[PDB]
Amino acid sequence: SEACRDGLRAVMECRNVTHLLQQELTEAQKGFQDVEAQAATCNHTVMALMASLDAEKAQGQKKVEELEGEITTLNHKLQDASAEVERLRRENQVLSVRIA
Amino acid sequence: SEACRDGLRAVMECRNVTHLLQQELTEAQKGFQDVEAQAATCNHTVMALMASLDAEKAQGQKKVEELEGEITTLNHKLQDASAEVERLRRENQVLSVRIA
Amino acid sequence: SEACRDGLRAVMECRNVTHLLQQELTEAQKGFQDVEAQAATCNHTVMALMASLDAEKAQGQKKVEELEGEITTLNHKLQDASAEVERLRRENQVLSVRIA
Amino acid sequence: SEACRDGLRAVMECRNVTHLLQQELTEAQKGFQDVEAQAATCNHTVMALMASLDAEKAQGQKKVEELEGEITTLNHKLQDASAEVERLRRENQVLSVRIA
Repeated sequence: SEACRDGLRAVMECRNVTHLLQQELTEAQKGFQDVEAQAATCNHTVMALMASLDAEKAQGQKKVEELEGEITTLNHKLQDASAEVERLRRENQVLSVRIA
Repeated sequence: SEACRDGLRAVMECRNVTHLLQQELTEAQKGFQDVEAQAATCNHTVMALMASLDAEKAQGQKKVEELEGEITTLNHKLQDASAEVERLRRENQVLSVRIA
Repeated sequence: SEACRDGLRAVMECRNVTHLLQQELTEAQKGFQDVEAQAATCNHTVMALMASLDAEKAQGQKKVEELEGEITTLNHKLQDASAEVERLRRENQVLSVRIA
Repeated sequence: SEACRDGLRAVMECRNVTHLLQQELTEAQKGFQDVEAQAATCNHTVMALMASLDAEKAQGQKKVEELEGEITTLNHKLQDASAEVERLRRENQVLSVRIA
């Protein structure tokens, strides 16, 4: 009767509606996937940063070591120079007296 | 990230959309029910009509029987009258001859 | 992460599940259709029954008419016979007296 | 009829089924949320690491500045000592000749 058309359309509509539910589910699926993509990038960026850090510290440490080597080399050469001056000053004193 | 809000909304929508499904499904259920009401009516109207038919036929048959009883009663009373005439015509003939 | 797989499945399921919704909606649709068909039958059976009724009544009415006709015909023929007897009885009486 | 019970159950089912859809949609929602949380952590860990990097580089750069400064200071003091030796050796030579 007239009831049947109504029942029918109701069904038609549940039918139309679930199509929408399916489109939307597909969007939700994309969401999870893009989320996974972004996770992976960030995740890997973190690892890249930790790596630069460890590198930077290794370089820092090494350069400081390198410069510290030079410093003690120079300190040592300074002390030798400074000794030679002390020696010469004395000798020099002695000689000037010897003249007087 | 920005993906999450998208994934979220899509879920929000599948959620909103099924509500609509559920509304529609309730309509569909009403449909089947009202369809059932009309079924019952018609169904019962049929039985009512079959009953009238059987009643009408029973009445018809009985009244015809009733009228047929009267007919054979009359047919019998007719034959009797018709015999009495026959008897009387004869007797009557005899008597008129007896006079002549 | 492990969340993503879970999110995913859930979507997979909503996806699987709506398929079932759709099968079921198709069953529903068949329901209303098989039902419209049943309405039509019942509907038409009703009309057929109303027609038999009207026929039956017409026949009943006509046959009763036909028979009441016969009854008054017979009643009329009875009265005639019944008069003829009355006539003959009288004539007969007269004649028998005439002899005595 | 028998069709109505079938139409009915199919509706019943779509009804039962969507409930499941709704539960699963909630799981999907939880997924995106457990995920958004993770995004934010990672996201913020990234920033923390970029900061340590910029700090480590600043420190590195400063410490190296601090040190190479010392080296050229020493190099300068060395040259001065080394000049004083040169001066004294000469003066000293002159004096020893002056005696002879």
